[PDB]
Amino acid sequence: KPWWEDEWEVPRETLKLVERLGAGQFGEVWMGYYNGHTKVAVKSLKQGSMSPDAFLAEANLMKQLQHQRLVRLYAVVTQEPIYIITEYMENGSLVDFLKTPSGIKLTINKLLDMAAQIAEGMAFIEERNYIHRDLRAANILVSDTLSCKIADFGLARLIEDNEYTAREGAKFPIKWTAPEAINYGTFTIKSDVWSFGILLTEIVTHGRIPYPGMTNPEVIQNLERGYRMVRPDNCPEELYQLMRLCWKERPEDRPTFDYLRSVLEDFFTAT
Ligand SMILES: CC(C)(C)n1[nH+]c(-c2ccc(Cl)cc2)c2c(N)ncnc21
Repeated sequence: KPWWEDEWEVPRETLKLVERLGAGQFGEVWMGYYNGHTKVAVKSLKQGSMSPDAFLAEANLMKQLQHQRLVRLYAVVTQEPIYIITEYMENGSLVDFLKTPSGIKLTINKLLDMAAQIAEGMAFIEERNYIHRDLRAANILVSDTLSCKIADFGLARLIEDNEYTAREGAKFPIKWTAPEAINYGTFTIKSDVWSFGILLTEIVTHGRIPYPGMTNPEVIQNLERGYRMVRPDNCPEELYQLMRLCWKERPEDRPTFDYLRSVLEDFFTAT
């Protein structure tokens, strides 16, 4: 709907930007307050760095994916500089949070709980016919109560028919991306499941880079031989066998996110 009839447009005066949390080529991310009392995250577009329409597509996607386990869109300011205002996650990125003194002291029980929260969020995404395509610990946000939410929906896509095929020059992080997506540009919810397998290694190693000691060409070569990532240090064998299900050669053999959530909750309720 036009911005004047939109439930999301908001006068820029309602916002006060307080602390820059991040900055890059396409903009910045700040902690701020909406109408004085409500803490929010504000992502601002660096004018000219990219299309305003491309930037706002992320917000438009978040409008269609609302759930307690996904970072919530709050508002948008569609005049330059363009802003996307969302739910503020106090403990920031999971990949960074796991490295802090609080994250380091987490028991395997709580790491499993978090893994299950993520699978829960991905099961909602899966049910809505969407895919994420950038599922990795960097893209999981942590709340002040240590609950986890899926974030960074920029590459998310509604799957009309079974699969989304990227553009021929599109590049993806090799270590987190399913082989079919790397070799063919082909993404399905099963590609996200592969990524989730990789995300579980990030969780159990407190944020270490997947495939320790290997370059991308080595990872590709090992995968093509039928090998998968070596068991991470201190990883419980039950969890490692769950990651192996996520890495099944055929996409169709990989489990659903609902199956994963359910097994992960059992693992948690036992430890
Ligand atoms: C990068 C980091 C960890 C500083 N970060 N990034 C976002 C975020 C905000 C708006 C959009 Cl549209 C997408 C992500 C964010 C947030 N909500 N809460 C806490 N930290 C956040």
